[PDB]
Amino acid sequence: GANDYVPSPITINTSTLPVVVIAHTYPRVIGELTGTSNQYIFNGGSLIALMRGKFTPTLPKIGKITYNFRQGNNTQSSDFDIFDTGVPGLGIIIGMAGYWPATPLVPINSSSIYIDPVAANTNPNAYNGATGSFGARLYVAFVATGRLPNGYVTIPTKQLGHILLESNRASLNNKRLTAPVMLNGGRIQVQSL
Ligand SMILES: C[C@@H]1O[C@H](O)[C@@H](O)[C@H](O)[C@@H]1O
Ligand SMILES: [Cl-]
Ligand SMILES: [Cl-]
Ligand SMILES: [Cl-]
Ligand SMILES: [Cl-]
Ligand SMILES: [Cl-]
Ligand SMILES: [Cl-]
Repeated sequence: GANDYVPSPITINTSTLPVVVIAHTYPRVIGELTGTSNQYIFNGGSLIALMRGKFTPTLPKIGKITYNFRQGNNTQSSDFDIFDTGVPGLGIIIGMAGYWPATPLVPINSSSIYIDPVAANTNPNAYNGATGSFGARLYVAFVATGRLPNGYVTIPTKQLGHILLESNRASLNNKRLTAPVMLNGGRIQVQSL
């Protein structure tokens, strides 16, 4: 059908965090995961649409930290909300972007934000150019929020939040399609020298 768009998750992997080699300074970023992308977070309708994605984080917000991702193309630091993994001492920060690399990494630092097009954060009538899918890039860094013991620690799989699909086509907008944004759990290692 014209509006038969379907959601798919976008996921990033804890297992790509390098060994954390250690400072008693909190908060601090202790490494970046490998960024991921999904071109087809929303896909399937037969009629092209102007679309945008609104991201809402749903983990507890501990506080803020200034950071500049080594990945992405931002040249200055921004404020990021630190979200709780649930594991003591460990939080994460999030950036998201449109699928295509020219679009900017958008720091997640408010209760909800448009990740693409970023213009929609100040223009409520702005959408992506018409096409048959909506995708995104996902970036995550781990944050030490307190003292970390030496050795391995397990991070559970966490749902970081969801993307809501919006459109200027009412029938599509009204479906309120949502896609999960996931942190795949895994093992990290701390080496305290
Ligand atoms: C062609 C489509 O362009 C859109 O802007 C993107 O959101 C989709 O991922 C897809 O690449
Ligand atoms: Cl994915
Ligand atoms: Cl990966
Ligand atoms: Cl893809
Ligand atoms: Cl950044
Ligand atoms: Cl969760
Ligand atoms: Cl309409």
